[PDB]
Amino acid sequence: MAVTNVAELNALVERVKKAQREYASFTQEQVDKIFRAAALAAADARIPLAKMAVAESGMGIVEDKVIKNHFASEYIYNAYKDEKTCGVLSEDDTFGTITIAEPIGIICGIVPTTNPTSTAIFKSLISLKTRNAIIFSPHPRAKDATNKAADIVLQAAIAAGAPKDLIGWIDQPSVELSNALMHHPDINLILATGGPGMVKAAYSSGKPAIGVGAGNTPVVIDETADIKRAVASVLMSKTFDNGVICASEQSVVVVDSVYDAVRERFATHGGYLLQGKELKAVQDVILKNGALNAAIVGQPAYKIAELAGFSVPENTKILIGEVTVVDESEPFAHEKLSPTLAMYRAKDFEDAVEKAEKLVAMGGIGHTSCLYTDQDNQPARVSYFGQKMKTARILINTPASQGGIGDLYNFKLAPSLTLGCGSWGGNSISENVGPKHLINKKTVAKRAENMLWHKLPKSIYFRRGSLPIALDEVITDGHKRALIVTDRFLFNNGYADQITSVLKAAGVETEVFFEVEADPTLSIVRKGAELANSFKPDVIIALGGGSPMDAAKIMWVMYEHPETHFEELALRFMDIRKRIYKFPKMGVKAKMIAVTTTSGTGSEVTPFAVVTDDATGQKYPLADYALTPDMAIVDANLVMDMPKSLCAFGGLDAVTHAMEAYVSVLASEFSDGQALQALKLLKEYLPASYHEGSKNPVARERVHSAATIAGIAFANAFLGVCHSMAHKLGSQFHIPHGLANALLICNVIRYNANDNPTKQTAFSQYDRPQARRRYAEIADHLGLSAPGDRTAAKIEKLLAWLETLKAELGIPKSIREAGVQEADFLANVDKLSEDAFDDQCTGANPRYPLISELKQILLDTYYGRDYVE
Amino acid sequence: MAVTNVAELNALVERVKKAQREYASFTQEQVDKIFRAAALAAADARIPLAKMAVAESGMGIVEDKVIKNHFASEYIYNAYKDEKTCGVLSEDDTFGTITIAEPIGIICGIVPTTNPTSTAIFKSLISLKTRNAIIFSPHPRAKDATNKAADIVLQAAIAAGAPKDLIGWIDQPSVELSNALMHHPDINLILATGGPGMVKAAYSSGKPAIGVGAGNTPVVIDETADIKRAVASVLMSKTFDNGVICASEQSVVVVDSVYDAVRERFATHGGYLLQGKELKAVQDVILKNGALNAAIVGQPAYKIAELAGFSVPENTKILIGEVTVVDESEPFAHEKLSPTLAMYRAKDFEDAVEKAEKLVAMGGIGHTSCLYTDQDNQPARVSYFGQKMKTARILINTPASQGGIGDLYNFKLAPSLTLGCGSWGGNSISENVGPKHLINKKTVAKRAENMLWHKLPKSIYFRRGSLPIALDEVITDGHKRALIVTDRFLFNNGYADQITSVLKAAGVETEVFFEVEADPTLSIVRKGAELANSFKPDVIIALGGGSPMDAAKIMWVMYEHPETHFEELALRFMDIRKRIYKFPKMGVKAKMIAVTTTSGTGSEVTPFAVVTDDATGQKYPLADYALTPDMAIVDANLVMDMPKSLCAFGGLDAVTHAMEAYVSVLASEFSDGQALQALKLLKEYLPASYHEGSKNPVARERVHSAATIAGIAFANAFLGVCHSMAHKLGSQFHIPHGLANALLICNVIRYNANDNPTKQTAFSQYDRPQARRRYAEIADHLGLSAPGDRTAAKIEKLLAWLETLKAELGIPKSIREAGVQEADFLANVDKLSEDAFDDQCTGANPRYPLISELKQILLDTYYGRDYVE
Ligand SMILES: NC(=O)c1ccc[n+]([C@@H]2O[C@H](COP(=O)([O-])OP(=O)(O)OC[C@H]3O[C@@H](n4cnc5c(N)ncnc54)[C@H](O)[C@@H]3O)[C@@H](O)[C@H]2O)c1
Ligand SMILES: NC(=O)c1ccc[n+]([C@@H]2O[C@H](COP(=O)([O-])OP(=O)(O)OC[C@H]3O[C@@H](n4cnc5c(N)ncnc54)[C@H](O)[C@@H]3O)[C@@H](O)[C@H]2O)c1
Ligand SMILES: NC(=O)c1ccc[n+]([C@@H]2O[C@H](COP(=O)([O-])OP(=O)(O)OC[C@H]3O[C@@H](n4cnc5c(N)ncnc54)[C@H](O)[C@@H]3O)[C@@H](O)[C@H]2O)c1
Ligand SMILES: NC(=O)c1ccc[n+]([C@@H]2O[C@H](COP(=O)([O-])OP(=O)(O)OC[C@H]3O[C@@H](n4cnc5c(N)ncnc54)[C@H](O)[C@@H]3O)[C@@H](O)[C@H]2O)c1
Ligand SMILES: [Fe+3]
Ligand SMILES: [Fe+3]
Repeated sequence: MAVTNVAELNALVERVKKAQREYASFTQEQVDKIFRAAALAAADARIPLAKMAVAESGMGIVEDKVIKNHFASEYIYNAYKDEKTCGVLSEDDTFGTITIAEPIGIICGIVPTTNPTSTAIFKSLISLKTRNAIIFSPHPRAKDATNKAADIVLQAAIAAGAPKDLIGWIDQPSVELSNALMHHPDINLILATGGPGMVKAAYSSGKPAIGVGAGNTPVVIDETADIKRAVASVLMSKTFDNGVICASEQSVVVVDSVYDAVRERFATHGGYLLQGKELKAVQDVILKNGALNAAIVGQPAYKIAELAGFSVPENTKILIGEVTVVDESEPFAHEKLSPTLAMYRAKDFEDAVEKAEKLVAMGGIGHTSCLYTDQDNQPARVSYFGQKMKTARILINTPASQGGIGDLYNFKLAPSLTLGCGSWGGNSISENVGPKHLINKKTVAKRAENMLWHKLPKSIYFRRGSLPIALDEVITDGHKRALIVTDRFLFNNGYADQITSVLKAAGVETEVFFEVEADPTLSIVRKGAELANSFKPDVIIALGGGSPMDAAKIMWVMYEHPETHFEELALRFMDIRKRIYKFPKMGVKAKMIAVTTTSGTGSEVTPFAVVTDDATGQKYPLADYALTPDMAIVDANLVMDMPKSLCAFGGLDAVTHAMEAYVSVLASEFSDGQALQALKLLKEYLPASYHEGSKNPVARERVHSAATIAGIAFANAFLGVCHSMAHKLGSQFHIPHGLANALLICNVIRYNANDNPTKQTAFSQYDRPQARRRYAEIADHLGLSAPGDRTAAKIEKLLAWLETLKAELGIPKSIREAGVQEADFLANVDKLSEDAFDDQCTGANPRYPLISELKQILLDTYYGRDYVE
Repeated sequence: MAVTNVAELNALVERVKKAQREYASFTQEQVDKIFRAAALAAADARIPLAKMAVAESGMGIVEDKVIKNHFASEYIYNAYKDEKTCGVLSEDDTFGTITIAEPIGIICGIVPTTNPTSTAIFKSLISLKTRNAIIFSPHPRAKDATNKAADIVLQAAIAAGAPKDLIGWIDQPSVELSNALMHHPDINLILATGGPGMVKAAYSSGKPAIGVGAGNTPVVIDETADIKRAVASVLMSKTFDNGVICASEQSVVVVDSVYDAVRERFATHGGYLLQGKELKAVQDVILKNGALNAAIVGQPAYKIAELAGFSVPENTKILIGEVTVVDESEPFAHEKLSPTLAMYRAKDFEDAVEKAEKLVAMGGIGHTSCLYTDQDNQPARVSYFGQKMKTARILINTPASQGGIGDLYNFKLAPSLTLGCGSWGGNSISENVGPKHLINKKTVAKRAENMLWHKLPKSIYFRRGSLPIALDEVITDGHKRALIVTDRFLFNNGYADQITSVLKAAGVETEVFFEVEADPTLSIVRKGAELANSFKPDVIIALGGGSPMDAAKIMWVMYEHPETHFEELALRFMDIRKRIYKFPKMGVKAKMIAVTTTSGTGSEVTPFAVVTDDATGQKYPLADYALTPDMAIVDANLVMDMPKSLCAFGGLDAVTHAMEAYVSVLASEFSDGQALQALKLLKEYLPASYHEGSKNPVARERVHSAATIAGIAFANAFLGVCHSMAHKLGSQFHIPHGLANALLICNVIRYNANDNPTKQTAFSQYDRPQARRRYAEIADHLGLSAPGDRTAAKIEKLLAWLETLKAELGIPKSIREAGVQEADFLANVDKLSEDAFDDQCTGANPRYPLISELKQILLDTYYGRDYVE
């Protein structure tokens, strides 16, 4: 039963550990009942413990401890009784979160002599609500009391449905014993108290800790304060337990304006101002051996002077010494737990808090500070006192001894002894301790599918003869200044009068910018914003496709936000809503209506805008749904006179826009029927549009509509990896986009079409690799294989249809065959296989390629081979 | 610039410390901008660091680190960018709370080799948002990378409005150096990572810590799971960085129902089942010297077998060994950071989680666990997996490697590396680390006045001839069974037919209980509830006063809640809403209409109900507003035949009911005008009612109304200390209440009437002692002293009026004169001076008496003296 040896300890802990494991399986009602019985047993025993605390400690006063043994039970209960601390605290079912709050284990309670019983009723009683255990290592001066404070708690818990040794205490303490308890393995936490050396040794143990320092507690009394209650509260805080209590106001800092008044008001109401010889004698007994006399602590005032060598009335509550030094040389400013007090003299407020912060900074860093002022009309002072004072508790118009243990003067403050002083003091709690610190929360995280979107430009218009019907719809009914962006071949050949012809004839002012060439550079973009910033357009228009529709919707940026650094605008990301350079909201200065005369790109719908740096020459595909065209237009009358090449490269980038959008990882049921309806039109009408041309406008139109439909697909289901390398392959060699996508898709399919790949994209919605299947759902949709095929022929037949399609469009079989030299390829292939993996298009490819696996399907194309793996 | 010495460290830290102090004074915009620049600089450098991390670490794979260096910047930013962490977080102005969130200081970042760069971009970047600093102590294998990961962060912050050495790193690390950094004083925290030994030495330093262990991560696959994604996600988690990443699924636990299926599905998709000789050879290289081979970590699978002595395809993602042992003897179950994996065989779910909990309990206690099942239709399994598994993260249908660092598969989970494992593991964080852990919150607590009340029984009726008018008002219009409580003198003398006369004549069933005598005991109460529980009344009535009206409203308790233990019902409290035994809501079975024939008590309004234990004989005044009479009645026709004594003792307890209610600490402006209007009527009409009696019914009525008015006062403004001793003085000697209150009030006034008292009640509303003034506002209200008196004569004149009043009512001058013997007083005076301080009435007396100060004004009354102090 008794504990004065190191083995008795190692036995106790075990018969305790085994209580917890039996106590942890308890419910809320089975412990809500243990919590009351232990709190009553502690309240009804408020007087005796307070007697047993003075007989043994030699300090304190009875009637002021009784407020503590009682506060530590009633004011603890009213607060932590309804705190759900057993199981599920919260359950957000929209998400998949649940907080379950298992306990922590067992604890070591390091008790002081200052508050031996309250600090025990407080920990004992709070460690039962969290379904924990605890073991006390008390102070020799108060071992009999704080251990009689737990038996009065335990013997009332076991009587309420608890085990019989859940709690434990050391009877004959030491260092060899505590240091053997704090370092015990079956312990799981340390709940300490007692100032420096204590916390310096709690954390240093090896276990966690909620140790708690302590020290000075400056209090400031400004001109705009109620010097009456400022003083009573100063005395009601020192004399309370004779200041032995922590946080008590060891030092006031008054401003000259009201010093004399305060000086007297302290005198009349039991204040002896240490004027001369008395003072020195008093600041000589305080500090013994660099520390405060361990015999003066908690003792009444008149009992101070006797040790000093003088005498004062027995009714004196306090001993005040008017001083100026605010450093360590003055022992009259350290953490004297006596009723003594230091009275400083300051010019104004700012001069005080500068002085307070200086003497909290010496012994009481982080603990608490106080202020007395107009709590309602001087909120800036407050704001200036909280932002300047490095204390975890700033107590405005409250006494510290009864506001730091806070449920009396202020609510919303966690009632507690064991007041955290923040890392400033050497403890990482920063708050009044409670049961939510003795607790191991834990979070079950159900798989949540990542949110998706089908976002387009409103006002898509599509048929032959749709320009004037559209401009005169939403543009002219509205804006007044336009900026048509296009290329020369369209400005020269009357593709841009057909649009000004309509704006003119109404009130509008046009200005065309036609210095855009294939693969636009950032130099052309600036030059376009440099113009937009002069013409100040109310709207922006973009013709052709790709180069214009990619230079314009970015010129739309530099016009509304010229501070945009392309280096940050083209930063590769991992998710498009968790973007690190969130695009600015740009639809205010001007809109970005878009027209297209080129089939494939589909840029008229999608956020993508491919441009190159003009310094490194790397195409930086940059993406955000803020640069959607805002009323795209797609008229098939601007395509019927296209050459045979641009038709192929276009309609053949659209194929690889849907192919790697039906198979992508962001694919959905919204973007999977459009991709197919595109891929089914590019099969019935694409060859015709190449051979026949304008002679079959029915086909030249569908292809134009399809290539846009893919946009609806790959605007939401981003591209795959064929573009991540086609952008680089089409830059280091100036190969066109569509021609590059054609020389890879018949070797990229068979890359992604492995159900046992080396990697995978880590997308929640992506259960497992479906690409091999997601590619056969294509063939069966086109009509390649009806009868019961292996799912591997449906692919061979998909490729075959491509090699057949790439044949009857003049597409070469390889790059070598496309105007590239093995000497210039092998050299800068490792460079653009890395710069491909670092593209934003590849973050959606189902297989998450390895640099060592793009290089291979990048050589196998130069030599017209097949990636076999 | 460089750091390979212990002094270079002590210099670095200083030029860092001085950055913080300059960085702490920064605003939100001045740091919201530092946070971006550092996150971009880290994202754009996602590839190289991943290269620099493999060249130097020898482990990992490039394309999987890049997801980390990028997650640690983008997914960190999107989450902690809007987190207010600079100043005021919250401001509840109704209360007086403000959370200001000063920073913590500077930090030591202990980095592993597993995640050298991400763990640096994560800490570096999160320590800038909290306006902190940090210093890294990296792993020798990865010193060049994680230090190149901070310069890429710092040099981008200083370029955004920051100092030039805010961050720091060690180039040539050691133990002598870290151990000298962790123990450095100017440090304020430790942000560690690296498993056991690390955290065992972080906390052991002397500073706080958020160190983070690590270990096994069981994953359970039940019958009702999607074995397809269960597997892909198992591989997508191991092969990811080659399992080197923490939290990865080191062990699966499948149930027989689907084991064979899972066994194959693992095989087809890159799973080599270690069947025979291969297995042993494989579980022989894992653990070297009791620990795992530090060369196998992060290495690919096929590179495992080579060390084992066999070979497998290069495309194998994983190495699986079907085993049964679940203890330490099997090294195939420890925290192997390799792509290896253990496959266990279980009968059913419960048999698995019992097995998982056993192998998390060995090396990975607290870190995280996983489960694959129907996340929607099997919520009990979930509930059973979270309540049973001691892990801070339970991952349902998510892969661990990409769900523990959680913003991808589940949201609402704090994205973080540095995953806390809870005290189970040896760290008191219990949660994924973030910036709110690197932060010192602090709470300004403005003085809030404690809420008060003016709560009475509705339906107070008062005039001559008010019984029948009242009973036939709300009782008969309603209830049907009554229980009149009274004493014999009223039952005998027809005071109780006057009330049944009216109930009868209507449909009601009466039963009278008249075994109540003065100073009722708990035996009489039970005997009354023992009756009420038989008659089952719909209403309760109480006549006379005190004894009945105090035994009935408690018999009202035992009737509606017979489980009430008087020991808890009479427990002294510190506040009446923070009560530790909250009374039950008792107005459902029966009401408690009350009548009174005795003036003083005023119990017909107030919650008080004085009764004695009958064992110790101590009057336990118990109080709660739940036992208010619910339609009190006060008719003056039941008093006009009272004797001369009861008139005095009554009207003279009412005096001390208002006197110590206008001066009390809970006094308010609601209860201060009633107290006076009582105290002004007991002065004009009390003497008359004594001498004349029924001959002056005008006076006999007012006194009856006044004595009730005081009830309105001291029901809300509790009594003082005259009752806390009159209850004991009237019990140890059976002196009547009013006679005791009269022999003390003319010595208690001059007790509370000291403006420099020894103590004070600690009530916020009580600025300072006003009693000396609050007693003179009385005299001036009665008419004792009009002309400009000293405020000390107004008291002498108040007392004089009392000694004069106590004279013309036959009240003796002292107790000695009242039938008490010095031999029996001096003996049991120390006993009832303590049992007075332990009364609930004294908790409202302005002076908070000392036991040594009640004894004195308790002897000074025996000898008819004056308390002088
Ligand atoms: N912040 C609070 O809530 C609070 C409450 C009470 C007291 N205090 C502070 O406590 C201090 C006074 O308490 P004291 O009078 O107990 O001084 P103290 O705490 O030095 O007394 C020593 C206590 O700490 C233990 N202790 C000391 N050094 C130790 C070590 N190296 N290893 C293990 N245990 C060790 C002893 O066993 C004993 O319990 C004052 O500074 C006061 O402000 C603070
Ligand atoms: N997601 C996207 O939005 C996305 C994806 C990939 C590539 N791109 C961009 O698309 C570009 C492709 O360029 P494109 O194929 O869009 O058009 P393009 O701008 O390459 O035009 C190429 C040539 O075709 C000419 N041309 C355009 N329309 C014509 C017409 N109707 N009649 C005759 N000649 C015409 C142009 O004048 C130019 O000389 C790529 O280079 C890249 O910048 C965008
Ligand atoms: N939970 C997480 O956030 C997380 C993430 C990744 C890895 N991990 C864990 O980290 C560990 C990785 O292995 P490691 O690379 O940590 O090897 P290791 O465990 O030897 O780490 C040693 C580290 O300890 C540091 N150190 C400083 N003072 C020390 C002292 N007094 N004693 C010992 N070490 C001291 C060294 O500088 C070195 O960096 C594994 O346990 C892994 O699970 C955890
Ligand atoms: N809850 C409160 O409001 C409150 C406050 C202070 C004290 N008290 C308690 O009230 C009790 C006092 O009871 P009381 O003194 O009010 O009366 P009492 O209950 O002592 O009994 C008074 C006696 O006087 C006689 N009596 C009563 N009414 C009479 C009448 N109308 N005519 C003739 N004789 C009559 C009866 O014999 C009766 O027993 C004490 O226990 C005291 O502690 C209550
Ligand atoms: Fe394309
Ligand atoms: Fe009374």
